[PDB]
Amino acid sequence: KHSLPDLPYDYGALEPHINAQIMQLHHSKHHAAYVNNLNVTEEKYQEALAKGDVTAQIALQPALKFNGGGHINHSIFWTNLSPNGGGEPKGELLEAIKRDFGSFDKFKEKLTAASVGVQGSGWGWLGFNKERGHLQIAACPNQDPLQGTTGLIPLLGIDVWEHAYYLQYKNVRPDYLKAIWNVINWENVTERYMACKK
Amino acid sequence: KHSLPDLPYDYGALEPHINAQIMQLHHSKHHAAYVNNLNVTEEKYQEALAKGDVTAQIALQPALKFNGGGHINHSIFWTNLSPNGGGEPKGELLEAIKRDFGSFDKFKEKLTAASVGVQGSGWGWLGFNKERGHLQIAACPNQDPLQGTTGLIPLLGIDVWEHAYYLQYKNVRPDYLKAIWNVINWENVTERYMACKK
Amino acid sequence: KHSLPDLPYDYGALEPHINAQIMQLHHSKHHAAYVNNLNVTEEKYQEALAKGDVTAQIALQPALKFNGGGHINHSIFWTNLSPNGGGEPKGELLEAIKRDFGSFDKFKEKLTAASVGVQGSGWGWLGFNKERGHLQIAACPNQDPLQGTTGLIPLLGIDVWEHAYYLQYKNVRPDYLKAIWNVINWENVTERYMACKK
Amino acid sequence: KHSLPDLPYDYGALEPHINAQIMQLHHSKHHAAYVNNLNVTEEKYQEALAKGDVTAQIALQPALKFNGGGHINHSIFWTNLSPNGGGEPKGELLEAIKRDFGSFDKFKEKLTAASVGVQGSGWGWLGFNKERGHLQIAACPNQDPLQGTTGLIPLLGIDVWEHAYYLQYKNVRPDYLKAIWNVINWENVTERYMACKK
Ligand SMILES: [Mn+2]
Ligand SMILES: [Mn+2]
Ligand SMILES: [Mn+2]
Ligand SMILES: [Mn+2]
Repeated sequence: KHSLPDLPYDYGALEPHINAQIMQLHHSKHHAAYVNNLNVTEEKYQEALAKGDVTAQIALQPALKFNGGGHINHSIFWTNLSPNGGGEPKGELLEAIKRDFGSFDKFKEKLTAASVGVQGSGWGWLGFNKERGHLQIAACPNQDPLQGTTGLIPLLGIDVWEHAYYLQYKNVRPDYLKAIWNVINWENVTERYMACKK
Repeated sequence: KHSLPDLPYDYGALEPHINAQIMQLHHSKHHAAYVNNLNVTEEKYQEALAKGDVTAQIALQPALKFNGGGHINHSIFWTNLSPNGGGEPKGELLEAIKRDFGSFDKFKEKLTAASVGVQGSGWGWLGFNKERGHLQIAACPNQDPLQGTTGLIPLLGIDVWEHAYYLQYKNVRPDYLKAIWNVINWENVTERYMACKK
Repeated sequence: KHSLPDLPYDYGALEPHINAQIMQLHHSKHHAAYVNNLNVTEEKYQEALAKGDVTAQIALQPALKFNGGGHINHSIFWTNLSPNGGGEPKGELLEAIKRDFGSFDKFKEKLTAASVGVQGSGWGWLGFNKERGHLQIAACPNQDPLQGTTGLIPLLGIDVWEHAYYLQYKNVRPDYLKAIWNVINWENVTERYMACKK
Repeated sequence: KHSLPDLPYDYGALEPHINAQIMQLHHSKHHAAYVNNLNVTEEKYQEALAKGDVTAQIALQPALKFNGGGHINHSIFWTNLSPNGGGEPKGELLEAIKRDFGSFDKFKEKLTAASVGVQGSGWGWLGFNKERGHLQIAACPNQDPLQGTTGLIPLLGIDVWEHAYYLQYKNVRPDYLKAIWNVINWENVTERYMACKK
């Protein structure tokens, strides 16, 4: 059984880019629902697997994918954001961005374009293609995890679900992205790239 | 080139079930963006078709589907809601609900379950299966139109996109559905069933 | 661990509608591969679930769905076909077809149209919608099981995968369907409807 | 209105890797059906677009995608195969394979794995990611074109549809791939890379 990961920072840490209400509602309601439904799906699905009902497993596949992907995506998202984060990434990760996207601003605009291009709910991901050994930009609809679906190891995540920004930015998602670029925890992305690149 | 259909009722007509801010933002921003992107996609796609580029047409298919389905779905949605609407449908449509779902409350709970079951963005639809000649409950993700995709002629539509209810009901979609059941324009659904059943 | 179900009839029973080579290759190779890959996916996926890796489970979901659906679909398919089968279904199932499709020939042409309409690999299904309590015609791509995906309890199945008919009928699938209508085991479909309707 | 492209080589040119029957049936039946259905879909869809029926366009989208993608994919496939082709690619394309996949044999095994991994019908593609400027391996189900869907400009294509190999290799697709590696027209792939890389 999974558990809800506590935020490393208080709800009002992301002022004013993300107001306290959005963080509070997001974490305490949407991620909590994801983890609770994940636990329910896990217990039902495990008893189905023990019974040996393939039809039941295939029926439960969408719910398990949705809840587990939501949990994983939001767990990555919370770590990816810091009150102290933002600005310009440093170290080998910056060089990787330079050699894969030409410049950091080009990476910013490409990730912003990918995030806005998500029709409906979804996620915009910066991930390390380990087999090819280079950074990539992806967009995954709904709560589809990056590593589970595409195989790319996730480094940076942007939640373009409407619950992430509607209470503050209404329909202008580009403003939400421009703001969230100020709270990215580039140190955590550096740790993820170090652990992934290795 | 398509145009944005004006609301038959003012923005504050749906008080208090749907506050004025949600109706105003929805109609003036989301549907306007859908119709504008639909016009852009139509002109680009028509010049591509005249040129005879199948690859360009297949590339433009997702954008055309998204924008056109959004326009159609919201155009149906605005007519489906009335300040005077709500309560209990009358006439042959009520008998059709009785003979297809057992009772009107059973239809209400089935449509509510279908609408809540939409993972992410989507739409919950009551539609007349014309070939089989009976009412059906469907759920279509994102802005997929009912008639275009499933072939069911749409009668009643519920927008479970987060922009439809987040500013008022936050994460509890069931409360949004319970409220929207008070503003359903059953007379327009009766007209749609008469024109469809015929 | 699952096992390959033996055919109730020998390979050459379906002469001349389905030649012995197609039945032999189908059962001994395609279904055997499905069940073997299903066993492998089950063991890998069960150890992943015991470990508690949601990402691994979501990664293994497509393979499990493909193999398990192939196994279930072919297990239903083998029972649905009999050397003695064919002709005109008798009993309450015939009345159900009459009241849901108008006539048996209308059901035949509707199921044939659904089977031919499958773009690529897939399956054409006659299934009892238990909640609505009436027969329905569905088409499921690749090896997607009917009950697992759509919830319809499967009664009759038609494999429109190219391995089912290419060695004999080449590209004309309609001839394959017209032939397979002579070997349908309507008694087994009657048993399935009795067990389902109940 | 599109037309069926004639084969640059006679039907029996690919002996013994691809027998004359497979080439004859493939080109004269499957691709002919694709182009005919593409013409029908184009005329219906163009009159729908002129009428201004978005629902009709969205309904016709799947058929247009299927037929047009089939036509494009098979038109690329016929050029990609030559009686004189096979062996080891020469020139800058070989260096591109070396720098993107490590060695030519690694590219061969990766493309073979991608082609076999296609569950059901599909296509395995070697394509130049123009934005990132490097070669990539992709798999597209059914008749989905590479450039239309993923944006990768197609260079080499492998038809893993069962009509491509079932009459000769039955269920062992790996043998079909090992054989088709002897008839790849690397000169045409070099031309495609030159025109794409530019
Ligand atoms: Mn979220
Ligand atoms: Mn809406
Ligand atoms: Mn089969
Ligand atoms: Mn082909």
